[PDB]
Amino acid sequence: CQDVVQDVPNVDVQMLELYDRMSFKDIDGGVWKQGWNIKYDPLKYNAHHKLKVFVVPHSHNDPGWIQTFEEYYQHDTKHILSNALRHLHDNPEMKFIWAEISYFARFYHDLGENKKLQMKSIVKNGQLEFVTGGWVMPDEANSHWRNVLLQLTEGQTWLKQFMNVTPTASWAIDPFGHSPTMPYILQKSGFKNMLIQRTHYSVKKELAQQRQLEFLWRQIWDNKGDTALFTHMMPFYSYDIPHTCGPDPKVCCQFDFKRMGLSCPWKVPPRTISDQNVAARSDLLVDQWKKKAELYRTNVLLIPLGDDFRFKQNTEWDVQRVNYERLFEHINSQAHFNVQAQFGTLQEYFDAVHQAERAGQAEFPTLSGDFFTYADRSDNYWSGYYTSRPYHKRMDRVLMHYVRAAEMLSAWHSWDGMARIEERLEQARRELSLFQHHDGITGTAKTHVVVDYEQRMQEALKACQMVMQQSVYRLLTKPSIYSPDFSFSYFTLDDSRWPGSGVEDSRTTIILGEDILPSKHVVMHNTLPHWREQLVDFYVSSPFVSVTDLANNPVEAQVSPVWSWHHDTIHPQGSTTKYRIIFKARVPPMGLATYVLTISDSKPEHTSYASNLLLRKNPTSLPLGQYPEDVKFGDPREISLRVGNGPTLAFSEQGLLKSIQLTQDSPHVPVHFKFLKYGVRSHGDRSGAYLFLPNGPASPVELGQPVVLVTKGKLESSVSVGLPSVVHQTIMRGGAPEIRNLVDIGSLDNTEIVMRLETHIDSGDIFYTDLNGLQFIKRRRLDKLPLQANYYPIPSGMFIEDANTRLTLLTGQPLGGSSLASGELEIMQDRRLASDDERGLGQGVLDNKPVLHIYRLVLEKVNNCVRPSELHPAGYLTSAAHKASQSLLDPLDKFIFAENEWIGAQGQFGGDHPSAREDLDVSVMRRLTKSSAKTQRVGYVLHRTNLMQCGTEHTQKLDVCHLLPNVARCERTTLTFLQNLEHLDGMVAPEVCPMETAAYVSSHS
Ligand SMILES: [Zn+2]
Repeated sequence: CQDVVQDVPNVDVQMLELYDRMSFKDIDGGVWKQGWNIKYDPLKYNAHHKLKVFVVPHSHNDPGWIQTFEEYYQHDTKHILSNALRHLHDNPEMKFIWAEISYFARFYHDLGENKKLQMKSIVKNGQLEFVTGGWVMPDEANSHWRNVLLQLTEGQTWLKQFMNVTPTASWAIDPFGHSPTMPYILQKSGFKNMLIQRTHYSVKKELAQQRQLEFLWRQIWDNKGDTALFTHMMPFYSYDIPHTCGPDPKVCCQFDFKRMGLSCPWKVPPRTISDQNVAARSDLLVDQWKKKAELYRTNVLLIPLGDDFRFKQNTEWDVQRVNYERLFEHINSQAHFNVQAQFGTLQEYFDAVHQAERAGQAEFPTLSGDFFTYADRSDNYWSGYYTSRPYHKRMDRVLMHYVRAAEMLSAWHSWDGMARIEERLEQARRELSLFQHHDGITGTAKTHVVVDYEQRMQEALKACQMVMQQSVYRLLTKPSIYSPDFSFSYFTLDDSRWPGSGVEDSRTTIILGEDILPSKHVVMHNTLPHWREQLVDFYVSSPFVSVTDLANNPVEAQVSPVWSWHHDTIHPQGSTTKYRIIFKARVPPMGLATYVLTISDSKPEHTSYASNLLLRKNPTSLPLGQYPEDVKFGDPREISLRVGNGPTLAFSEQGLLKSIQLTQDSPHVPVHFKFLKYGVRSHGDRSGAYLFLPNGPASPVELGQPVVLVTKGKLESSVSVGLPSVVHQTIMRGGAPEIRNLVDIGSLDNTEIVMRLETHIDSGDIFYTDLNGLQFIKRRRLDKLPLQANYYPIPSGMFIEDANTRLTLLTGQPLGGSSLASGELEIMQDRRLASDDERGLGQGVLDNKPVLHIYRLVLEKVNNCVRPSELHPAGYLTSAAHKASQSLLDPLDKFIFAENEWIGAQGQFGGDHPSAREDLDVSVMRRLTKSSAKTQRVGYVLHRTNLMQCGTEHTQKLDVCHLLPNVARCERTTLTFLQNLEHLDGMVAPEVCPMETAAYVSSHS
């Protein structure tokens, strides 16, 4: 296994290094506004050195943007694919690429067997070529790598099953910036090449000047270069026809034959090609092709031909095809050009380029880094969509977990198809996969489409719940008794974090009474492959509740009131009728643990009760029903809480973190939480769904006299405050604290609420942010770039550090963030925007809703951690910060038994499961076969992260091949499970390197 910490890789282009020595001057370049006047020596070409031109027709289909998936399908896509089928069949030289398998599967299943067989033949003879073959073309900023893999697997599994094809070339023309997470996943899913488009105009220029637009893209830690994937970056402003033929859109636009209610912004129409004009038109077009070709190293040239929802009408197919045939006919027949031009596919382009490389014509440069933050022109940076519609950004992370848990829980057995497990999981994977779309998780869709994404994720959440509860009941009910009704709710799920009480008071109360119902079974699930002890909580009808395991062993517990926040100013109210019972669940690896909540007359031996202090001016008292410890009152003051041997936090009199003492004999290190506002420019460019165009630095939010609630217990204490827009909360359980913001931006038009941390950590201009929750990349704040250019995606976490200290903020949701000054972290909470940012969405963001954002805050000493070289472009979390991220993304699942009595009940599942090293995760467990298959197969994805070593154990080799019994074989596979890469003679899974991801499939007899 490579070391990923001391060996800095040697690459031709390192984006962080490149960014430092880039001027980013926005020179007007000419006809190519963001580049220069391209010159070629025309004696470059002759009969032995021809230009080979691949014109590749395409149709960019959004699975939701201005219209819903189903709207666009009925209005546009089903016509595009009907016409593709007809026209390609009738025209053997005509070609077409297709990316979005969600739309293709919708179309294909509605065809007759004849059409279906017509479709297969035009895919078989390579006329219709699938590119990437993901369910969607996903967002690359906000998406978790798990969901990128999920949507890829969903698309390519469909393609294998129904087309017997597996694409090896990716097409990513529309995501708003590009992540190295894509080549990472693609290179481990069999891919050989990938195409990208949406990169900063200064980056297109810098690279075009060195002919570094095609590059071997490796990961930022990869010394050897086994992660390398061949990447073509398109050189111009857009993927449309005016921006794909060559450097002068005025010319290129005249070769968009559909534009003869569509016209050319540059006011020169396309003209029908004739014998009259063909020589003149071919000269114009080949001169464009030869200019574009100067930018690349081979004599092979990629010319995309398409745009959004193109190739819809039968006549658009004719007019594009026939005019380009005449051109090719003239051009290929005329030696003075030294061009061979034809319709081709993306794979044909890449094959030809590698034949040129193999034949010694070009050797390609190596690149590491990312392509964030994207700017299409001047100072219009696309950092807004890192935060837009943050409710659904949070919902993505919640549904991410429920799909993993539902797939894992149900994987342990084969189900009779009567149960409809397969159908639920398929619906759930697909709704999650569709939301990965670059107008889904981005929050760049119209209000009604966002509503559709939300209703789809809501259905999906409910399908997961039904699979999870049926699974738990089977796993923990004596087989001698197990006799399931597949349509019955044996458990309801309890989730204290989605949507969050405050977003919707809809957690069930467990009603106990010594006559009516004295005890209740609950079950915790732990999807992680190691032992976990995590405080869980339930709503209960009495405060006199005791916890036991099923062996009646007592478990220590704390009871807190249920608190709610209300508004004239903003104050808490206590329930007189329900309480929180809190206790430490201990759950096996990928396992279940049963506990029992029992009522008594009075304070039970093993249940403590939290105090409640309402730091408010001018008080009026609050009853809490039978809650034994009466709420205390007082005036605003500073407070200091500790829980367990964990940190001691100090707080202002507004209930905002002021400082953290780690250990008992260590200093009170300053750490100020603070809420600010960014607004919108009155003059010039307006912020929207996509763009972050702030009117100068953010300014403080007036807090007034905020009512500060303090709850203090043995197992959990918290400091909550009612701020304008935000109920801010610091929860303590004996380690890194948890931050919760109920964000209600309400009606504050043209406002972005940010949460900043101010420290004395000597970070300088350095901060780290994660990419797709997979890897942490080094950022340098660049004063030469405006504010919005120093904003980066925060899909999982950000951190600053100096010689001695590091502070890491982990997120439960993807959000925008920066370190705009030394020792600071900031992360945007929500944004409301009256104005459109003129990228075609035709609305602002005025559909905000309450969201509960969740964080963990890890202050740490790193002076005794082996930190990577100062030249290394990557950072790595500690164990503490990694486990803190796991507690946000994949917490324990809580189940409440629905019925009075549970005959069969067992207290544990997975006690015998191996407890793998802290840096290893079973990302995916998924059964691949239905019951009516003689060999059961189960797929596992293993990710091993890399944790900073600071010297601290005792675990046990996990081998996923033996997890289920009667293993007849297992294979190392592609991450989609679709290809075998290594027959494993042992039927043992070999161990996995730091930052590596590997898939295995185990077969059972
Ligand atoms: Zn798009």
